[PDB]
Amino acid sequence: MNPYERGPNPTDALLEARSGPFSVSEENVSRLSASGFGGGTIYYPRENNTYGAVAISPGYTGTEASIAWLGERIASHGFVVITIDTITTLDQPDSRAEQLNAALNHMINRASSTVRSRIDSSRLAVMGHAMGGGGSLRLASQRPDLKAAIPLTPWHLNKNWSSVTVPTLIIGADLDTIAPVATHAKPFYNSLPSSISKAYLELDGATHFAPNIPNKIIGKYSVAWLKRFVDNDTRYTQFLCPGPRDGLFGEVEEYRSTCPF
Repeated sequence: MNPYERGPNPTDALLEARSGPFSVSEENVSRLSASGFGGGTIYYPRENNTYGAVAISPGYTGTEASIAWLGERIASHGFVVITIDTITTLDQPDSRAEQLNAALNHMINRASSTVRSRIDSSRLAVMGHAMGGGGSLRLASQRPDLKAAIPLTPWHLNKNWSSVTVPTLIIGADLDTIAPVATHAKPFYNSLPSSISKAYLELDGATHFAPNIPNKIIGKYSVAWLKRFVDNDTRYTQFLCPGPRDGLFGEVEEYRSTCPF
């Protein structure tokens, strides 16, 4: 009925697993093949179909290796995902925004036919870690046609994101000393309009480095957000609404959403 649906009916166990049901192959994007970003890796499902497409940016001083596990894991649930390097490791968030955009266009227009034929260019998403998450917010702001945005422990000097109407899941970490949730992630979530689809999930016992370490919470709710908004897959509403519990015996420090979507 929903022809964007891919994979079997979900459970906590399948969403928390290290790998989804799709086997994954990779396309290397060399620095000189890439226009407007530093190259990276495209993870894509071997099974021929069309899928939504995600661009992910690392943070200050980092490269694609620090978010590789995430590109693999998300692709293994039926998405085409690029993990980018930036032009320099020191690029600022609003520069990372522009480079994420360039990576979306690379996947759609300049990659091999193998990749291009597997992308529904109308269903795109953006993610990023730390300054990359800042880049996520800016691009989401600039491209309200994107289907989802997921800033992970995001970092940005601009705290006002009321121009964002893309469905946005911000993931904060309670022990993050580099982008403390009080001065970044929460003000980001709070300034996003109350009228859009958004959610704030704060990890419990997690540093700035948590998105760089295979993490079953991040993987589960990142895929669920993408399934729900890139594929319009309502089989995944159950994980977002009411969402993870932040109370007694809960899995999360804090979860806040505009459920129902």
